[PDB]
Amino acid sequence: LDAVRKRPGMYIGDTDDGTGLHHMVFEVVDNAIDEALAGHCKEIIVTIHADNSVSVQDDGRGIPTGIHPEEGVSAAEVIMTVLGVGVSVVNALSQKLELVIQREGKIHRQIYEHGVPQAPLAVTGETEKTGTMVRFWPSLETFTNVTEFEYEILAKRLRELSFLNSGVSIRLRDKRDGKEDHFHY
Amino acid sequence: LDAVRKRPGMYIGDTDDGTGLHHMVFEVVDNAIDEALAGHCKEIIVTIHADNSVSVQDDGRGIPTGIHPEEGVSAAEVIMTVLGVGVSVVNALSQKLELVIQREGKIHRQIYEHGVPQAPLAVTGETEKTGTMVRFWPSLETFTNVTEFEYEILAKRLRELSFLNSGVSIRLRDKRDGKEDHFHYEGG
Ligand SMILES: COC(=O)/C=C/c1ccc(O)cc1
Ligand SMILES: COC(=O)/C=C/c1ccc(O)cc1
Ligand SMILES: Nc1nc2ccccc2[nH]1
Repeated sequence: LDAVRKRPGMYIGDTDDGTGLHHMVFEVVDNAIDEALAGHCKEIIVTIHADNSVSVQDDGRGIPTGIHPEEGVSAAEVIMTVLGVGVSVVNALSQKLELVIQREGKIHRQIYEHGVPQAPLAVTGETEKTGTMVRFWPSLETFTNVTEFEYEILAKRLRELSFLNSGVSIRLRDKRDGKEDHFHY
Repeated sequence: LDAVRKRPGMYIGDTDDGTGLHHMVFEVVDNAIDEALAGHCKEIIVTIHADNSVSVQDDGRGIPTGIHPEEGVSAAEVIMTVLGVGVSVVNALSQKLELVIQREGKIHRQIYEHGVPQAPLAVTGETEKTGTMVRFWPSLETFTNVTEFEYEILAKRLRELSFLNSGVSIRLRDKRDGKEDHFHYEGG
């Protein structure tokens, strides 16, 4: 991930005019949408939190949690730390990243800072649901000038996605001012 | 560098009792002494700055600055970012690291934050001297509880080291209070 950290613009887009910032959301969304396709109901929820983080929940099968045979860590971790641009890029450029995977009756959690895992992916409880949730706080060492999520920028792109991913429900919620939308084609 | 960041303890030692913190200094010093040893006048200057960074200056030949054939960046950057424990470990666990290399008539400068280079190594100017200066600000996200350098721990070690390195002048300066020491042993 150091290659992403040293030239973030080359991976995510302009880091000063809001371009890169928004592309962080879109990259997570692309992954989430593909999760939703493969598991009944087929809905994602994109939230702009008051603290300027964005979360993206899917009702998919859950990113795989088992130990990757070659890397020695969970498969989810491999995905978050090893170089569509990939979610590893978002993680690398995030001051904090929270990951919650619901899979095979189990809740798994892991926290990252600037792409470094704080601990291994751990089972924290039981659940009847499946899905993946990623909340990230964009690093303010990378993202300058435009540092706040703009609702309409996210809305425009998600609208386009709904048409292209038919049957996938896309919800957008803004906790700063209560704005919400529901794209479903 | 991510392997270090992931488990800092395994590389630098204990990040909570001051051991690791001071080990950062010693690792740099070891490299500096190796540099000073290859030159003739042989001097190193260790300074504790008032912002709790430490700088180490040597009058060696300067860390090589040419682009590394396979890595695609200057040799200095390869040394600072590709993993005693290696200076790359110090860089990784430093919130800021300033690198100044005087070599082949030219001053070279680069800044790192948490091991990440802010720009490629750049020729900023000219010089008649040679040497390598590294100044680092320990990461307070890594180093907890003991976060300030204790002059006495540095002095004791630098005094011991001076006996093992004949001809090498080691100066210790604390800009917080003005304390200075000069350890120079001529043996051999
Ligand atoms: C298993 O396939 C993958 O790489 C999935 C990645 C992924 C899924 C959801 C998300 O919010 C971010 C990343
Ligand atoms: C080939 O040299 C190396 O690997 C490292 C050299 C070096 C590191 C720190 C310092 O203050 C001076 C020199
Ligand atoms: N890799 C890395 N980059 C960082 C930037 C700020 C704080 C901690 C960090 N760790």
